[PDB]
Amino acid sequence: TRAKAKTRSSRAGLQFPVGRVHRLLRKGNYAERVGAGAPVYLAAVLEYLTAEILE
DNA sequence: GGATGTATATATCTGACACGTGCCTGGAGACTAGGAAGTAATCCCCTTGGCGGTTAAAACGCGGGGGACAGCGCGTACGTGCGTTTAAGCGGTTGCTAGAGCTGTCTACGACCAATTGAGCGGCCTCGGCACCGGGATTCTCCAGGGCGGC
Repeated sequence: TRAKAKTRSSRAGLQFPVGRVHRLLRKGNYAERVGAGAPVYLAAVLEYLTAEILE
């Protein structure tokens, strides 16, 4: 009985994809392990910088 | 006749070679899975050598004046030197704490795998808005009749 799946971006209240950023961090040869909050934080920072330049 | 310059020998200092030891990290051997090489098909972009026509950019010439450069004067601000001060540099005290290193335990967090499903990509239908065509309302130019003048 799986629950209703929701995205990690909606959990973090973001528009940038947390899962895509996590996959690019895991396959980008940056470290052996990637923490859970690191793609959330990096997606938030990227979304903020995009918001500043777009405004 | 006395003391000085110089040569050879002996003890000591110092960098380098080899011996010893730990240990831990690289190498040898075996197994396995998947990354990448190779193959075939399809489709679109790039190459080389041409042609035609438009047209705006490039090239050329010439006059002239603005700006780069040289020279000169001048005055000020920086170099130079000396005497004095001062603070850097070294050595030293005295405790406490931060941090590297090592060892040990444990637990939460992230890798991994299977099933699922819902967000991303493409096309299709519809609406908002812009545009094409038909019909009604308003204003401008014109042709003809009436009256007056001349022989």
